[PDB]
Formats: sequence, structure tokens, C-alpha cells
Amino acid sequence: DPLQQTGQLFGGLVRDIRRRYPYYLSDITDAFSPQVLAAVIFIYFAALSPAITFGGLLGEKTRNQMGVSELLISTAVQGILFALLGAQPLLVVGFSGPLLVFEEAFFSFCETNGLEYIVGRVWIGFWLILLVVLVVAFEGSFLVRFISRYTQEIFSFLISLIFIYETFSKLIKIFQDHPLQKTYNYNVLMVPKPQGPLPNTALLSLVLMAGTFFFAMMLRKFKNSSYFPGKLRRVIGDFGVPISILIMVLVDFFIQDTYTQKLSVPDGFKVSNSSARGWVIHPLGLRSEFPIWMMFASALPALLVFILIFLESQITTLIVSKPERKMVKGSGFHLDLLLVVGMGGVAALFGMPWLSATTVRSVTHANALTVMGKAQIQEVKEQRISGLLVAVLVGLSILMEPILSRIPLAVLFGIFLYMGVTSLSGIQLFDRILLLFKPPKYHPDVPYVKRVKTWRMHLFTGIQIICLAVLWVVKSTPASLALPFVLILTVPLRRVLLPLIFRNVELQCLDADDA
Amino acid sequence: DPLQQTGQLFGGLVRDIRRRYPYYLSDITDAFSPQVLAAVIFIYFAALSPAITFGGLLGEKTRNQMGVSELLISTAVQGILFALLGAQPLLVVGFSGPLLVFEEAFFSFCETNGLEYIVGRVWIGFWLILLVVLVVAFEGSFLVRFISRYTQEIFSFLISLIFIYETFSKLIKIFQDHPLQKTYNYNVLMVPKPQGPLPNTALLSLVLMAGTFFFAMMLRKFKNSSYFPGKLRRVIGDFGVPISILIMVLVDFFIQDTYTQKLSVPDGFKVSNSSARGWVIHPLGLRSEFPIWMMFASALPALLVFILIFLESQITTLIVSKPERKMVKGSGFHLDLLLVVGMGGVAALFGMPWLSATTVRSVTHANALTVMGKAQIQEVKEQRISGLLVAVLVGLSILMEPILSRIPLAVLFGIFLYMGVTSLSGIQLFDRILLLFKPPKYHPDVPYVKRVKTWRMHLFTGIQIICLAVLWVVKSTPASLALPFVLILTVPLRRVLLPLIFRNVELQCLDADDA
Ligand SMILES: CCCCCCCCCCCCCCCCCC(=O)OC[C@H](COP(=O)([O-])OCC[N+](C)(C)C)OC(=O)CCCCCCCCCCCCCCCCC
Ligand SMILES: CCCCCCCCCCCCCCCCCC(=O)OC[C@H](COP(=O)([O-])OCC[N+](C)(C)C)OC(=O)CCCCCCCCCCCCCCCCC
Ligand SMILES: *[C@@H]1O[C@H](CO)[C@@H](O[C@@H]2O[C@H](CO)[C@@H](O)[C@H](O)[C@H]2NC(C)=O)[C@H](O)[C@H]1NC(C)=O
Ligand SMILES: *[C@@H]1O[C@H](CO)[C@@H](O[C@@H]2O[C@H](CO)[C@@H](O)[C@H](O)[C@H]2NC(C)=O)[C@H](O)[C@H]1NC(C)=O
Ligand SMILES: CC(C)CCC[C@@H](C)[C@H]1CC[C@H]2[C@@H]3CC=C4C[C@@H](O)CC[C@]4(C)[C@H]3CC[C@]12C
Ligand SMILES: CC(C)CCC[C@@H](C)[C@H]1CC[C@H]2[C@@H]3CC=C4C[C@@H](O)CC[C@]4(C)[C@H]3CC[C@]12C
Ligand SMILES: CC(C)CCC[C@@H](C)[C@H]1CC[C@H]2[C@@H]3CC=C4C[C@@H](O)CC[C@]4(C)[C@H]3CC[C@]12C
Ligand SMILES: CC(C)CCC[C@@H](C)[C@H]1CC[C@H]2[C@@H]3CC=C4C[C@@H](O)CC[C@]4(C)[C@H]3CC[C@]12C
Ligand SMILES: CC(C)CCC[C@@H](C)[C@H]1CC[C@H]2[C@@H]3CC=C4C[C@@H](O)CC[C@]4(C)[C@H]3CC[C@]12C
Ligand SMILES: CC(C)CCC[C@@H](C)[C@H]1CC[C@H]2[C@@H]3CC=C4C[C@@H](O)CC[C@]4(C)[C@H]3CC[C@]12C
Ligand SMILES: CC(C)CCC[C@@H](C)[C@H]1CC[C@H]2[C@@H]3CC=C4C[C@@H](O)CC[C@]4(C)[C@H]3CC[C@]12C
Ligand SMILES: CC(C)CCC[C@@H](C)[C@H]1CC[C@H]2[C@@H]3CC=C4C[C@@H](O)CC[C@]4(C)[C@H]3CC[C@]12C
Ligand SMILES: O=C(O)c1cccnc1Nc1cccc(C(F)(F)F)c1
Ligand SMILES: O=C(O)c1cccnc1Nc1cccc(C(F)(F)F)c1
Repeated sequence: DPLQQTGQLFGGLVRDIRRRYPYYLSDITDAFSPQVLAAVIFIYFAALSPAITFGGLLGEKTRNQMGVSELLISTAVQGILFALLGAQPLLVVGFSGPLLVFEEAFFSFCETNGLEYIVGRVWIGFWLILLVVLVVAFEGSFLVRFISRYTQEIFSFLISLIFIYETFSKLIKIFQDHPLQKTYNYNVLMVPKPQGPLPNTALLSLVLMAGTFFFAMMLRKFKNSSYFPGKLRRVIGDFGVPISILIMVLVDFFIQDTYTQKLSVPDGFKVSNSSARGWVIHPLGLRSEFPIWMMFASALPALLVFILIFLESQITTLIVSKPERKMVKGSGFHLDLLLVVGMGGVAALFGMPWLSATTVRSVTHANALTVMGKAQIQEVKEQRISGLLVAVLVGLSILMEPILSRIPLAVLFGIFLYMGVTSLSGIQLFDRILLLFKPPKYHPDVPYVKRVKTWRMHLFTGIQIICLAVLWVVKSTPASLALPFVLILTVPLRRVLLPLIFRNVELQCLDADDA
Repeated sequence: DPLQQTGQLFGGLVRDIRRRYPYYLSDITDAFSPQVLAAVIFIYFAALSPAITFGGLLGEKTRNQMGVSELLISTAVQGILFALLGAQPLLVVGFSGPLLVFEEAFFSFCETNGLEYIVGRVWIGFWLILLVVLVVAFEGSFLVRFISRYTQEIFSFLISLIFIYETFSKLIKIFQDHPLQKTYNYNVLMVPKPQGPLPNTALLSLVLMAGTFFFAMMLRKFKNSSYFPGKLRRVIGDFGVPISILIMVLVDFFIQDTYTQKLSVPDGFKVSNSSARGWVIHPLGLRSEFPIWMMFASALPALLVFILIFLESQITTLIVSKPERKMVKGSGFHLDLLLVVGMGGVAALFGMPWLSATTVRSVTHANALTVMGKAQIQEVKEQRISGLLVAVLVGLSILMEPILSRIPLAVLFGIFLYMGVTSLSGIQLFDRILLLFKPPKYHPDVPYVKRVKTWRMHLFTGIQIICLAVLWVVKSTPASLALPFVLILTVPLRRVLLPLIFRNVELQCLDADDA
């Protein structure tokens, strides 16, 4: 198994290298298939748009200390390294809401205490570099084995709901910014962006979203359909999202008059605010002499940042490398936790954000490479060039501004909704949530339906909604960085309370390692 | 069989009365089911909107000689009579494109020759009253037996394509009338209707259409799905279009600012133009003494009007009363042709327009009453109160203006697109057109796939497209009232050329009476 206690110091790192690197030729040569090129295109727009979204949200909140340029270079650099060195290349490394909430929370603290933020992270980085090596030394990444399906399901579901919620709030914002009014003022500037509201902007956006999501779902239906020859049907199905986007991007191109929000990158490869910082950030104070207490008190935030990246990256790896998916290569949790956290702490030195292995984009990347037949899984295309070319494109995103400038965010929102529903494909919790509305006569022929009672099977599914409810309440409240500690409290339940209120035969059936 | 030559004078009319009228108690008492009330609501909006559409088109073209008021009263009066007296009440009687093209063509002639149009039709009416009785006397409605599936298929398909084409051209017209412009003038009157173009009108219409059609198709998918209890799932599925409309009508109600075209009826039960005509039209000239040559030369148009109504109403009756549909009551072609044409010729006397039995609304009405199980057909709800209550509502359409005034045409266009695809459900031509794109390995297990060769089976399907192509070309060209003569030339092919180029075993399999 991958999470066995070796005992020998850095045995978990070495066995993960001894596991995957013998298959390094297959990790390059399995990327010649056309389904992989279709994944690169799909996952590029999946990887880029958050780097633009979170990039803008950071700058706005951190006064350009770290913005779109630093996140794009981080996401590009760490992505290329992790693509070439990672134990699971299908893990797409990038910046997340969890991290966004920390950066702004550390800034808000740094301004109050009179500390140079871009410097304060370089210390947090050194502790993340220290803590990860100390964990990887004692094979602490083994603890992944104790992360059960139950928690992986709650993690798989909660983030899928958030990614869907964020997508709609992104469309709702266009109706708030450009409401359906009887009259509109045309004496408004459009150089920075529309100052006041405009006609035809918000409904065309809705149409551009609804159109792309439609063309996405129909092409997913078409992929595993009976129409057209098998060779042409799979190619069209594999290039589903690329065709979905291309159509609805051309739709808006031929609408000359109507404005709608496009993709926005910086002018070139420059620091967001030259007055604030440089490329390389000095630990002992860039301007004002940095205090000695924060140089050692940065461990407390780093312990928090570690957990956020750990429980994000590792649970993502469990979900992406499940037995039910045909994962021939395997997975290395020790090397993945080392790289993701290690690169992040080093990235802080250059005033660029530390990243994690985000589930949706990682899941989406695997799902886009996962083949289907007859339906069941036959062979999941496992290689590095997919995860590499995504990071390379996110690096070149600033240089290829003329191509991105004609792509509406409305079109991208259609694909994020598709990614949201596509992520819920192989989640037994969602599949059990479906049985809540189905009558008991029509339930699927699965062990947890046959061997367990229906009224008890729904109570388990119900207790996971009690978790999701509490998990969603913590997300909204000020104490949002306490979510990892509430998510890791999920294990104690499945280990004590659930067994205490259930029969062992039911758990094994309900919560199984494989199907 | 229904179309047997009795020989005895009016034997075909009497046997159709002796057929159905013993089941007259079941023709009332099968309308207590909730699926029938759902059909009334659906088919009302299906029956009304064309009475508004074609009414406006007549008035516009005939200078209010016959407009929305006369078509609504005709469609109401003839509908109630035919609902109570008809051999097949599922036939929804109303005005069609075929008739629209005649009325405007007879007006265009009447103005040139200096003839009172509203008077000239009263003569055409007398010949329609004469010709139908002469046909029903010799059981001429028997000729229906010779109308093969091949022609019924071409008829079923061509009209379904037209009804879909007309629906989209109705949406395209909103984008022509309210284009996506950079600027809009708000110094425009809205009393008659918007004079110049407006913002948010065209895309909200598109959204209102796309929304209703979505909610229609998902509820049709939900109807024969596994979710929710069987008692509640069928009710929601049966009231599919009523719920689809209700949602998207409320959507637009809560949009205060944005204009979009609503349902428009006249003020009250009045003649469209009091200056032109009255209620009852005098045959020997209302104002100017009507010429004696037109009193007898009105037979030539009446012969044309007869054929248009005959080939519309009878082929509709064959399609609605096919063996594959569970039609327990049966059908009477002699009594249906008598009423539809007889009432029409009498309706001309009051300047009101003559109607036909239109296929889509008749098919839609049967399809809405046709139940599904497991899928296959179990029992088609055959009754009169459905066809009655539709005509009663179309009569009350002017009185219930405050309810219709809040219903957008955009919402109705969603339902006409649903009706368009719903009409193509049980058509072997469409089902064979699907096999054109399917590979030959995946073709359905049906006699005409098993017993006939695939390459020969597609050539038959291909020759029907050669017909549809020619049929569609005649529709566009000036000689549009020659379509019935090109449609009745379909029989000679299936009778001579097709058998000449095919093997008898193939025809029986391809062109079968039952499945
Ligand atoms: C199970 C399916 C149910 C879902 C239903 C809806 C599907 C999702 C939405 C539609 C798919 C994407 C199409 C986007 C087209 C954008 C139209 C537009 O505004 O731009 C062009 C233009 C916009 O104007 P314009 O400004 O570009 O005009 C160009 C010409 N100049 C510039 C000179 C004025 O619109 C049109 O011309 C009208 C076309 C409308 C598109 C037709 C769709 C009708 C909606 C009903 C249902 C649609 C399909 C149903 C799905 C299943 C199929 C059986
Ligand atoms: C089978 C797979 C594909 C089929 C579905 C194809 C996708 C598009 C379907 C077209 C119809 C849209 C849904 C029904 C009608 C609701 C829209 C409406 O009128 O309100 C929007 C309204 C109308 O615009 P509005 O904001 O002006 O509303 C009025 C409010 N004022 C005037 C005050 C500003 O906009 C919203 O508020 C947006 C919320 C809805 C977001 C929908 C985005 C489209 C994404 C697809 C959703 C539906 C498919 C999901 C299921 C299929 C597969 C899982
Ligand atoms: C770029 O950095 C400069 C400082 O190097 C920022 O200037 C500060 O602005 C904040 C509020 O915006 C003030 O509270 C500080 O007093 C300013 N400090 C100095 C030294 O000017 C500036 O805001 C930053 N600009 C951007 C791009 O946000
Ligand atoms: C109502 O009927 C009158 C009476 O025919 C119509 O008046 C005619 O108008 C047309 C052109 O619109 C002229 O060619 C005729 O010379 C007019 N005749 C008379 C006697 O006035 C009038 O157009 C009709 N109005 C409506 C509602 O269309
Ligand atoms: C040295 C620290 C601060 C740098 C961070 C990376 C650490 C964890 C890396 C760098 C070099 C690595 C060592 C390189 C070689 C070997 C020999 C092998 O037979 C056992 C593992 C061992 C001993 C590795 C353990 C992990 C290691 C110490
Ligand atoms: C312009 C932006 C918004 C969209 C970019 C999408 C582009 C790159 C996508 C959309 C459709 C794609 C094509 C779809 C199918 C095939 C056939 C395959 O045998 C080779 C690749 C090829 C030819 C793809 C190349 C990439 C492609 C052209
Ligand atoms: C194809 C693979 C190997 C590379 C893809 C990403 C490349 C193009 C990106 C990633 C990070 C980028 C660098 C980031 C920062 C700087 C500093 C600036 O003062 C000059 C440009 C320079 C040096 C950039 C050049 C382009 C760069 C190297
Ligand atoms: C915060 C909110 C949304 C919590 C929602 C939890 C819901 C879905 C849970 C809580 C209790 C659960 C119920 C507990 C017991 C039973 C009885 C059984 O015979 C059928 C299922 C049924 C009826 C469950 C269905 C799901 C249920 C209603
Ligand atoms: C005015 C007449 C001549 C032409 C119009 C015929 C109309 C009114 C129809 C409708 C009802 C019909 C009658 C119904 C029943 C019968 C009984 C049958 O054993 C002989 C024919 C006879 C008597 C029919 C003759 C034609 C008839 C009278
Ligand atoms: C206002 C316009 C646009 C829409 C009108 C549609 C109305 C009449 C439709 C929409 C949904 C329908 C309801 C749907 C389901 C049921 C349950 C059934 O057991 C009795 C009828 C009843 C209660 C229907 C009555 C009619 C209804 C309310
Ligand atoms: C419920 C069933 C029986 C009837 C439904 C339709 C009714 C309401 C319609 C159909 C035709 C209509 C009539 C058509 C013409 C006129 C002439 C006008 O000068 C007064 C109203 C009057 C007399 C209408 C009254 C309402 C009416 C009788
Ligand atoms: C005028 C335009 C619209 C063409 C209309 C007729 C078309 C659809 C017809 C004419 C001849 C037909 C082809 C005749 C023979 C074959 C060989 C068979 O193994 C597959 C179908 C195929 C390839 C047919 C497909 C449909 C076809 C191309
Ligand atoms: O989802 C948010 O907005 C959020 C914000 C702050 C902290 N945690 C958050 N949630 C969240 C989402 C995914 C993974 C994780 C986890 F890895 F830390 F467990 C947390
Ligand atoms: O559909 C048209 O545009 C049209 C116009 C004039 C005559 N005939 C037409 N077509 C048409 C449509 C359905 C049924 C019939 C028929 F019944 F007359 F055969 C004709």
C-alpha cells in the first residue's frame, strides 16, 4: 500500500520515488492520444481563470503586494516543477479560496501590527519548508490512510457545491453591475471598464453561460451515445468543452455592439506594485527593520497554512487515486506533500503565493483523461505533459492576451458549472443523495442498498448533510480558516460516533475503500 | 374497417354515427382524469396563439374584412359543434397556413376584379357545402384507405418542420425589431407597440423561450423517469407544459422594467371593421351588386379549398387514429369531413373563416392524452370535453384579456418548439432519418431493419427527403396552393415508382399499416 510506515527516515519519500519514477517513460509517452490535448485546452481555461479571479481579489485586498502577475508566475513555475517531479502529475497545483481567505487575513493582521506583509510570508514560508521536511522525515503523510471515504465524500461534495455556488455568484454579479433598466446612460467611460450599467450585457452573459454549459452536457451525452462512427464520436466527445467554448466564443465575436466582460491579464511580466516591493523580498525588512518576534511567531500561521495545503492536497490525491478509477501508475503522498508545500514556502521568498493541489481542477483533469466504454472505466490516461502544458500556458497567459481578450467570462462560467456537475460523477454521497428522492423499489443494485436497510442507509446519508451544513456555516462565519479542523473532526465521527450508532456490516458496505 | 365502400347512399356517414355514438358516454366520462385537464391548458395556448397570429395576418392583409375577432369566434363556434358532434373529437379544428395563403390570394384577386371579398367567400362556402355532401353521399371519404404511411409520414414530417421553422422565424423577428445596439432612443411611444428598438427585449425573449422549452423537455424526461413516487411523478409529468409556462410567465412578471411582446386580443366581441361589413354578409352584394359569374365561378376556388381542408383533415385523422396508438373508440372520416367542411362553408355566410383539422394541435392533443408505461402505449384517453373546453376558452379568450396580457409570446414559442419535436415522436420517417447518422451495427431491432438491407432501407428514407425538398420548394414559390396536388402525387409514387424500384417484401416491412 502507498501509506505503509517504512520506519527508515524518509522511507515514504524514497518508496514514492521507487514507485513512480520507473514508469517515467509511460508518464511522457501516454500523452500522444488526442484526449490528452483536449484535456490541456479544457484544464488550461480551468487553471487560468482562477489565477485571474483570485489574482485580482488579492491585489484589490493587499494593495498590489501580490496580484495577478505573482499568482500567474507561481501557478506557472510550481506547475512545471510539479508536472516533472510530482508522484501524481494529474494533481493540478494552484491557488484556492482557502488560501485567498488566509492571505487577506494575514494582510489585515500585518497592517494592524505594523508589519511588512510581503516580508511576513517569507518567514511563514521557512516554517512550511521546515514543518513539511519534519513530517516527510517521520512518514507523517501515512495519516492519509486514516482519511476514510466518508470524509473524502464530504470533501468531494462541499468543494463541488462551493465551485458551483461561486460560478452562479459570478453570473449574479453581472446582473447587479448591469441590471435590466428601462433607460441607460451612454455618456459612460469603458477604458478601465463600464462605469455605469449597460443594456444587453447581463442577458447575453446568461445566454453565453447557458449555451456553453448546454453544448458541454450534450457533447458529454453524445460521447457515450450510439450516433456517428466510434472513431469520430469519441474525438468529438473528448474535445467536448473545447468545442463548447469555441462555438460560444465565436457567438459573442459576431455580436459587435453589445459589451460583456472578457479575460483580463496584466501588460507584461512585471511586479504588480514596483513602489511596494521587488521580485526577491528581503527577510529582515524590505524598508522598515522586521521584528524578531514575527521571524519566529510566523510558525503559528505556517502550522495553519500547512494544514490547509495538507488536507486540500492529500484528500484530493485520495479522491483522484481511488481504486474504482483505473489508476495503473499509483500515487505518492510523501513526495506530493513535500513538493506542494516546499515549493510554496520557497515561492514566498519571491513574494508569490504558495499553492495547493485543488480537487475540482485535479478531479476535472483526471475525469477529462478517464476513458469510458459500453458504462464503466477501462484505462485512465496517466501522464505529465497534460499537467505540464497547462502550467506552461498559464505562464504564457500574459503573452497570449490578444487570443484571451476575445473570450468572455460568461462562456467560462458555463464550463465551471459543467466542471461542478462533472466532479459529482463518482461520489457515493451524491449518488446516495439521489436515492433520497427515488422510491425504495427503484434503488440501484449495490452492496450498501442490498446488505443495509434503506431507512438506515438514508440516516447515514442524512448525517453527512448535517456535516455539510456545519461545514457550510463555518465557511460564511468570520472563523473560516477553522474549516480544516472541522473537516479533520469528520474522522473522529466515522471512527467513534458512526460505529457507535451503526452496525459494522453497514459501514464496510456504505464506507468501502473500493467498489 | 372504417373506409369500406357501403354502396348504400350516406352509408359511410351512418356507419361512422353507428360506430362512435354508442361510446358517447365514454366520450364524456373519460375526461375526469387529471391528464385531460393538463391537455386542456396546454392545447388552449396551442389553439389560441395561432388564432391571434393568423387573425392579425388576415386583418393586416384583408383590411379588417376578417381578423382576430372572426377567427376566434369561428375557432370557438366550430370547435364546440365538432367537439359534441365529431367522430374523432381529438381532431382540434382551427385555421392553418394553407388557408391563410388562400384567403390573402382570394382577396388579392377580389380587389383586382372589383369584387366584395367577404361576399365572394359566401359563394365559395355554398360550393364547399355542395361538394362535401356530394362526396359524403358516394362515400368518397373511403379514398383515405389509399393514403399510405409513406404519404402520412411526409405530411407528419413536412408540417412538423414548418411549425418548428415558423416558431424560430417568430423569435428571429424580435431580434430584427429590437436588435442588440450600442445606443437606444427612449423618446419612443409604447401605446400601439414599441415604435423603435428597445434594450433587453430580444435576449429576455430568447431566455423566456429557451427556459420554457428546457422546463418542457426536462418534465417530459421526468415523466418517464425513476425519481419521486409514481402517483406524484405522472401528475407533474402530465402537467409538464402547464408548469413550464407558469414558471417562465412568473419569471417575466417579476422583471418590471424590460418590455417584451405579450398576448393581444381585441377590446370585445365586435366586427373588426364595422365600415366594411356586418355580422351576416349578403350574397347578392353587401354594397355593390355582386356579379352572377362569380356566384357560379366561386366553385373553382371551393374545389381548391375543399382539397386543402380534405388532405389536411383526413391525413391528420389517419395519423391521430393509427393502429400503433391505443385507439379503442376508432374514427369516422365521412362525418369528420362533413362537419369540418360543412361548418366552414356555413361560417363564410357570417364572414367568419372556414377551418380545417390541423395535424400538430390534433397530434399534440392526442400525444398529451396518450399515456406511457415501463416504454410503450397502454391507453389513449379518448373523450370530447378536452376538445370542447379548448374551443370554449378560445371563445372566452377576449373576455379573459387581463390573464393573457401577462403571458409573453416568447414563453409560447418555447412550447411551439416542444410541440414541434413532440409531434415527431411516433414518425418512422424521422426514426429512419436518425439511422442515417447511426452506424449500421447499432440500428434498432425492427422488421424494416432486419428483413430489408440497410443500404436499400436508407434509399427509401432518401427518396422521402427528395419529396420533402420538392414539397418545401413549392411552399416558398408563388404557386403555394398547388402543394395539396404535389402531396396527392406522393400516392402515385408509392403505388408505381417505389414498387417498381423496390421488392414487395421491403415495402410491406418499410410501409406497414400497423407495427
Ligand atoms: C434538453 C435541452 C433543453 C435546453 C434548452 C436551451 C438550450 C440552451 C440555450 C441554447 C443553446 C446555445 C445557442 C446560443 C445562440 C445565441 C443566440 C443569440 O442571441 O445570438 C445570435 C443572435 C443575436 O443577435 P445578433 O446581434 O448576433 O444578430 C446578428 C446580425 N446583426 C448583427 C446584423 C444584427 O440571435 C438570433 O439571430 C436569434 C437566434 C437565437 C438562437 C436560437 C435558440 C432558441 C432558444 C430555444 C431552444 C434552443 C435549443 C434547444 C436545445 C435542444 C435542441 C432540440
Ligand atoms: C440536458 C443537459 C442540458 C440542458 C440544459 C441546457 C442549459 C441551459 C438551459 C436553458 C434554460 C435555463 C434554465 C431554465 C430557465 C431559468 C432561466 C431564467 O429565466 O432565469 C435566469 C435569470 C433571468 O435574468 P435576470 O437576472 O434579468 O432575472 C430577473 C431579475 N432582474 C430583472 C431583477 C435583474 O437570471 C438569473 O438570475 C440567473 C440564474 C439562473 C442561472 C442559469 C444559468 C444557465 C446554466 C444552466 C442551468 C439550467 C440547466 C441545468 C440542468 C441540466 C443539466 C444538469
Ligand atoms: C503601492 O505601494 C505603495 C507603498 O510602497 C502604497 O502606498 C501606500 O498606500 C496606502 C493606502 O493605499 C497608504 O496607507 C500608505 O501610507 C502608502 N504608503 C506609501 C509609502 O506610499 C500604494 O498604495 C500601493 N499602490 C497600489 C498599487 O496599491
Ligand atoms: C374599413 O372598411 C373601409 C370601407 O371599405 C375601408 O376603406 C377603404 O380603404 C381602402 C384602403 O385602405 C381604399 O382602397 C378604399 O377606397 C376604401 N373604401 C372606402 C369605401 O372607404 C377601410 O380601409 C377599412 N379599414 C380598415 C380597418 O382596414
Ligand atoms: C536537507 C533538507 C533541509 C532539504 C529538504 C529536502 C530533504 C527532505 C531531502 C534532500 C536530500 C534528501 C536525501 C537524499 C538521499 C537519501 C539517501 C536515501 O538512501 C535515503 C533518503 C535520503 C537520505 C534523502 C532524504 C530526503 C532528503 C534529506
Ligand atoms: C479560441 C478558443 C476560445 C478555443 C480554442 C479551442 C481549440 C484549440 C480546439 C477546439 C476544437 C479542437 C479540435 C477538435 C478536433 C480535433 C481532431 C483531432 O484529431 C486533432 C485535434 C483537433 C483538430 C482539435 C484541435 C484543437 C481545437 C481546434
Ligand atoms: C516552456 C516552459 C519551460 C516555460 C513556460 C513559462 C515561462 C515562459 C515563464 C515562467 C516564469 C517567467 C519569468 C518570470 C519573471 C521574469 C522576470 C522579468 O524581469 C523578465 C521575465 C521573466 C524572466 C519571466 C520570463 C518567462 C517565464 C520564464
Ligand atoms: C441542514 C438540513 C438541510 C439537514 C437535512 C438533513 C435531512 C436530509 C435528513 C435528516 C433526518 C433524515 C431522515 C431520518 C429518518 C428517515 C426515516 C426513513 O424511513 C426514511 C429516511 C428519513 C426520512 C431520513 C431522510 C433524510 C433526513 C430528513
Ligand atoms: C339537403 C340534403 C339533400 C343534403 C344534405 C344531407 C345531410 C342533411 C345529411 C345529414 C344526415 C343524413 C341522413 C342520415 C340518415 C339517413 C338514413 C339512411 O338510411 C339513408 C340516408 C339518411 C336519410 C341521410 C341522408 C343525408 C343526411 C340528411
Ligand atoms: C397563468 C398561466 C400562464 C398558467 C396557467 C397554468 C395553471 C392553470 C396550471 C399550472 C399547474 C397546474 C396544477 C398542477 C397540478 C395539479 C394537481 C392535480 O391533482 C390537480 C390540478 C393541479 C392543481 C393543476 C391545476 C392547474 C395548474 C395550476
Ligand atoms: C360555454 C360555451 C357554450 C360557449 C363558449 C363561447 C361563447 C361564450 C361565445 C362564442 C361566440 C360568442 C358570440 C359571438 C357574437 C356575438 C354577437 C355580439 O353582438 C354579441 C355577443 C355574441 C352573441 C357572442 C357572445 C359569446 C359567444 C356566444
Ligand atoms: C438534395 C439533398 C438535400 C440530398 C437529399 C437526398 C440524400 C439525403 C440521399 C440521396 C442518396 C442517398 C444515399 C444513397 C445510398 C447510400 C448508401 C448507404 O449504404 C448509406 C446511405 C447512402 C449514403 C444514402 C444517404 C442519403 C442520400 C445521400
Ligand atoms: O471554501 C472556503 O471558502 C474556505 C475558506 C477558508 C478556509 N477553508 C475553506 N474551505 C476549504 C475548501 C477546500 C479545502 C479545505 C481544506 F483543505 F482546508 F480542508 C478548506
Ligand atoms: O403550408 C403552406 O405554406 C401551404 C400553403 C398553401 C397551401 N398548402 C400549404 N401546405 C399544406 C400544409 C398542410 C396540409 C396541406 C394540405 F392539406 F392541403 F394538403 C397543405
